[PDB]
Amino acid sequence: DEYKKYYQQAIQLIQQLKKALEGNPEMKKLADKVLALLKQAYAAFKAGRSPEEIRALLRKAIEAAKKLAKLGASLGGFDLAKRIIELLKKMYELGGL
Repeated sequence: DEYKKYYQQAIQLIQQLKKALEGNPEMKKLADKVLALLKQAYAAFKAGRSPEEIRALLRKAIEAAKKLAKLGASLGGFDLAKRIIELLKKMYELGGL
């Protein structure tokens, strides 16, 4: 189950990243947004939706994670955000099943 593996890995990285964002509200909001879209994408995947629907949710997640990583380049958290982006892109490729 490739999608599940990357999903669970991304969930743990997001939760770990959130721990380091206590006084950074914009980053916290973006991390919460990435988490919400990641869950919606996995729900669409489990429900048998179109590759387009799954990838739209993952694309929105990737764009939010890129904004998070840019903030993390200045304030900390970049390496975790960068790995989250890479995991989202791996799930994006699997959406075409």
